[PDB]
Amino acid sequence: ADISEGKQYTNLSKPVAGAPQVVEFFSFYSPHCYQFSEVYKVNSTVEKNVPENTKMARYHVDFLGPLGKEMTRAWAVAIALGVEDQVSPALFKGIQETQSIRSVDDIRTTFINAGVKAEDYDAAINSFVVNSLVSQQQNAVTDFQINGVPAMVIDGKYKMKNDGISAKSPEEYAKAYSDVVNQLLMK
Repeated sequence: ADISEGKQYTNLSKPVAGAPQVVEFFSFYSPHCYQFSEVYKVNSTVEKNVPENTKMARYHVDFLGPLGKEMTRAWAVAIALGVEDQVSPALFKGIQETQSIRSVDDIRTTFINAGVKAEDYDAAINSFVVNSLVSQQQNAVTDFQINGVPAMVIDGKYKMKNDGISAKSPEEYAKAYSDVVNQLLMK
């Protein structure tokens, strides 16, 4: 049960100070992120089983997809309006399944169809709060040296290896992944 550097996780070369304890990086364009988030519920298993009071964060990355940057801004609006759970399925579906989200306008329509008030979306998208959530995400991707998604970094020091989990099923995988995050947190 004892984890090893290079096996289940790796050390960031340049550790990040003042970082949230668990930072998730994802893309609405990524098949593996879709599976993690929506099919096999890996990140939700991690979130539900960390210690009480663990400081967590979930950021979108710019580097996949035609609308990478724009979707990072939309994710900031989701965080700002508190509608993450509300809109995430529709966004994954629209980007990857029906492939019907192809402009900034489609992104907006997806929020609206998912029950987000148009007036709130339109105000949020140009707010200081959202401006800063955008730079926060972009800067984190750089500072944490994120090259691929999904990716989870613990205490600004340790990066999960998605190919390094010991598991024979999705159910075992979710639990083991969580077990590793928790062991990393106890370092």
